[PDB]
Amino acid sequence: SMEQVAMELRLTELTRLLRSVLDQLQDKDPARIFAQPVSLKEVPDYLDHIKHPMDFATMRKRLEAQGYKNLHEFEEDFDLIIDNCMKYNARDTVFYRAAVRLRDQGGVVLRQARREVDSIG
Ligand SMILES: CNC(=O)c1cc2cccnc2s1
Repeated sequence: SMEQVAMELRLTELTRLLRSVLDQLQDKDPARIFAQPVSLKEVPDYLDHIKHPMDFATMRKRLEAQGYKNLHEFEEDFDLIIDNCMKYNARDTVFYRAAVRLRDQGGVVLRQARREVDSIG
């Protein structure tokens, strides 16, 4: 149907917008602390603490599979990256502090993304 194609075009475009957001958010992590899953080889007990791990590579995988249906689902995953890190790591660590900075600097990007999604539809 022509309708299904139109939906696919929108989802493709949402994916295009979300890819730009993802790139902008990952740019705020030059230390690449959040680039990859927390290694279960280095942190064997990680899953005893964190029940839903997340990272930018995992987000990117879901993104290119067009697995984000709206901005809210994308934001939930971003929030997981930050919130997991701020629970697993203590307040006076490079890890916790990086998450705080990512959350603060990411808010600006996400603020405009929300306006743009509504605006463009
Ligand atoms: C977002 N990253 C993290 O939360 C952590 C990474 C590592 C690496 C070695 C030991 N502990 C940790 S905790």
